[PDB]
Amino acid sequence: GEAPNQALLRILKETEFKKIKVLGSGAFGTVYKGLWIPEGEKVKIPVAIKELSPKANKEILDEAYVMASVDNPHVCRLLGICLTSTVQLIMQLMPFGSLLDYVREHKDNIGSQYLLNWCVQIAKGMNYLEDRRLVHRDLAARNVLVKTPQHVKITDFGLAKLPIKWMALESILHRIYTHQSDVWSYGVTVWELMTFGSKPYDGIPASEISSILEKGERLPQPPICTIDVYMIMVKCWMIDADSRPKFRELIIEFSKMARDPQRYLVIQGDERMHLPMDDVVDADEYLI
Ligand SMILES: CCC(=O)N1CCC[C@H](n2c(=O)c(-c3cccc(F)c3Cl)c(C)c3cnc(Nc4ccc(N5CCN(C)CC5)c(C)c4)nc32)C1
Repeated sequence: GEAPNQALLRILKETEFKKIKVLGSGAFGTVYKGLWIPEGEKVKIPVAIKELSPKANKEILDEAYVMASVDNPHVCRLLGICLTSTVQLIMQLMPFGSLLDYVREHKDNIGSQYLLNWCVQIAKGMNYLEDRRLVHRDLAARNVLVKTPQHVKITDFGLAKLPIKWMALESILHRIYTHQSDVWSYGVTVWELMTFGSKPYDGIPASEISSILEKGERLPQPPICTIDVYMIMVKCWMIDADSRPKFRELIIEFSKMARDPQRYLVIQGDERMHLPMDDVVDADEYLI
């Protein structure tokens, strides 16, 4: 069969971390901004802690199973798990929150250089998930988190294995999901970034959309987009998925553009923008 999955999963102590503040509250549970101090290691990792029945307990353990199996620069790191009355999941802290909210928050101060690098960074993240035989199944701007304005990570693949508007057509008709089903949602996620956070197909019922794509309609060319960038989103939205590009290729193309950013994204006032307890280390450095 496949190769053995020798991911190590780490059990952490409740005494070993302390929760500063609440990041969010939902039906899943509550997520805390926090710090994690391994016993006698002189390090303080900034973490996000998720805390929340029997079916639910299961859900979080399978999440953990997934996150432990993938560890990478470009996918959020899972530090570990804690076995408590309520099981707690300990992840790397992404200080600036979701790319979707960042991109709406600073639309006026985001240059073309930052955009194209995000497109590259995310493609690299999916190329890794491709290499790991992992189909994300829910790629979207809400599920990218910002470590620094210069570094973004894919996170929240609850649905990952091995949201109609982001889904590939085949996924809508047949509930089929492939890597090429993720390339499509990649295109939608880029379209999200280039329109600076716009809702795709806003004002449209979900039940029409399947027919829309069968007719041949797609999302429009965002203003700031050269036909070079846009031509690429459109290639992700082919009906035949063997004709959509490979994440490896999107890495190469977007990378090319990144070298001459203002040739591919025309943003008004582009070149005039910029973007923003001793023991603390980032989780990316802590692991090795
Ligand atoms: C669309 C994202 C999203 O809204 N939310 C809900 C709340 C946090 C959640 N959140 C995780 O769910 C997860 C996660 C994903 C999958 C499994 C798992 F166990 C976890 Cl822990 C991680 C790793 C995570 C890491 N960093 C962070 N920083 C972070 C979030 C929100 C903010 N805000 C919200 C309100 N503020 C008052 C101002 C701005 C800020 C500044 C930072 N948030 C993380 C996801």
